[PDB]
Amino acid sequence: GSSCTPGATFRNRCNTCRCGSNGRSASCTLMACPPGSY
Repeated sequence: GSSCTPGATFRNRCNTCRCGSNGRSASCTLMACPPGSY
């Protein structure tokens, strides 16, 4: 599960990610995700 759809958004807990063109990396926000944030 070291993969995503290249160029697509996903949510990781409270943080929103965009999959890299290689689909083996994501640029994500770095917010802490305390209970009820997601």
